[PDB]
Amino acid sequence: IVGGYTCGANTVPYQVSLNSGYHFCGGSLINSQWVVSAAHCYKSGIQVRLGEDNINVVEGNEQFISASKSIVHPSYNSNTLNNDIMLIKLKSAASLNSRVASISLPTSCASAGTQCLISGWGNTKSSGTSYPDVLKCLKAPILSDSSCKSAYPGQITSNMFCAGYLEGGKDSCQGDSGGPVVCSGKLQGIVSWGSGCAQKNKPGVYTKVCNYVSWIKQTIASN
Ligand SMILES: NC(=[NH2+])c1ccc2nc(-c3ccccc3O)[nH]c2c1
Ligand SMILES: [Ca+2]
Ligand SMILES: [Zn+2]
Repeated sequence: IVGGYTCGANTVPYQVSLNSGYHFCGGSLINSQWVVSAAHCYKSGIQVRLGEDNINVVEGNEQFISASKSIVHPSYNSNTLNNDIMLIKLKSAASLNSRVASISLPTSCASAGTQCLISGWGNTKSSGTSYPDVLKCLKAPILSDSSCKSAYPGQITSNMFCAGYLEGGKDSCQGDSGGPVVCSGKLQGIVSWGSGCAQKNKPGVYTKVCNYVSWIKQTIASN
């Protein structure tokens, strides 16, 4: 997260860290055995780390659970990043409490102007790499589709939306990939892509979760 602030320990209880010997992506806990992340975060050997604040220190509240299976959306296109969503089933259920909680899936899509909270342990530099020890937060608004499409002509599908600032300086970045964009307590987006990070006129692009609610429910119901 570039230009964000320290969330505060466990203030984002649905945030998870996907780890393979280091933190490589974020995700959101949507129930005690399933996490939603981005398809471009796929790899084998994933350990999901819940209740984290400092990812380099065991401070208490952490629960480390291995992923039993990862389900990349069948129509995921790694070249356009269309359908950039993945579901991870945990080997055992997480113990939910005030520090580890699930976030609700939306019933309707959010409108341009809705203010959302994006969080993660991704890079904090737009120029350079600095990855933080504790979770970073950023409040950002969903932009209009005309603004999004004007910034990324021909690259925005109906399964994406832009959120952020056009002046630059505040954005999610690599490492934040797969993490949550929560608006009015509903998970509306997944950190997906953008041209660099926090560059002017190049807002972040997010997977539009409202378009996948039935796919998520059906998939979870059959696995
Ligand atoms: N600016 C942004 N909002 C953004 C967010 C997530 C990203 N994840 C990447 C990314 C780029 C190349 C290879 C792996 C990545 O996870 N770039 C990103 C950019
Ligand atoms: Ca920790
Ligand atoms: Zn990424």
